[PDB]
Amino acid sequence: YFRLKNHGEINASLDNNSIEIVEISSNGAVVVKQKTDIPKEGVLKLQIHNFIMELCYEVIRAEDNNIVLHFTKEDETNKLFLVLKRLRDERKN
Ligand SMILES: [Cl-]
Repeated sequence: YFRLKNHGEINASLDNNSIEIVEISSNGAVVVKQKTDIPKEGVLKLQIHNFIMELCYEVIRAEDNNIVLHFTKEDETNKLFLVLKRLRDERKN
């Protein structure tokens, strides 16, 4: 697979509260820790250009101020994969 650095095409929120995403793959993401300690398990809302979805996630590693999320549902990671593959091709121009 592959990871993508966020160049601002990617916005995310948890329980309608926005979070900073800095890297993403079909199987997970690296996000920045905020004041509100985010749930160990939950639903992340992802927006990429005109595409919006929700992904079940869990926190699997906390590294300094970054949090590593794992997306737990295969069918949801399959959908995400295709969106990321589109976004990656767009950067290729
Ligand atoms: Cl909801």
